[PDB]
Amino acid sequence: MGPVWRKHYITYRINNYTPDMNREDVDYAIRKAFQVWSNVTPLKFSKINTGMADILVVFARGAHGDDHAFDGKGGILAHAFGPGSGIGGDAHFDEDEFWTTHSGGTNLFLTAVHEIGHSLGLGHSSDPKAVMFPTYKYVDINTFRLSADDIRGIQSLYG
Ligand SMILES: CC(C)ON(CC(=O)NO)S(=O)(=O)c1ccc(-c2ccccc2)cc1
Ligand SMILES: [Ca+2]
Ligand SMILES: [Ca+2]
Ligand SMILES: [Ca+2]
Ligand SMILES: [Zn+2]
Ligand SMILES: [Zn+2]
Repeated sequence: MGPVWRKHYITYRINNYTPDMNREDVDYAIRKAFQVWSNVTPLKFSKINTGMADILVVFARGAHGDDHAFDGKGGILAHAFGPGSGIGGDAHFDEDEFWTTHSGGTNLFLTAVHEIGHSLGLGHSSDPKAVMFPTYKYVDINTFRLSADDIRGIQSLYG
């Protein structure tokens, strides 16, 4: 195994908000993305408005304080660090993308599900049906499901 959180109670905080979307829509996309993983694990996620949080959610562009600069519009969409202190767990979204609640631009909810998978310790899948397969493609949000591979992976880490 790579690194895993050593507690099942995990906190998150949204550092800043993309101007591409309404604030309320960012909050909702992120909450629902955490819920996807909560639904198949003993993990419980709790939002912090101010102070220390395990998973910091950040929107930033270009070089933004870690060794992994974003690349402007297109290409890399986002990245996340595996479980750990400090930057460990943190999920970064490239502001040079256009984040949306729908099929236009790049869907924030779906991308966050993939990134939070990384924040929890998952690597990439070779199952094209898995959210951890490293190709972004819009599927509608109401019918989105984790694949059996995603579930096998996350349950192998927690529970
Ligand atoms: C390795 C590389 C091809 O993938 N990316 C870097 C990465 O792994 N960050 O997590 S990505 O940013 O392009 C990328 C690609 C796909 C997705 C993705 C996959 C499924 C659903 C939503 C987004 C997110 C980022
Ligand atoms: Ca980019
Ligand atoms: Ca962190
Ligand atoms: Ca943007
Ligand atoms: Zn980063
Ligand atoms: Zn990835």
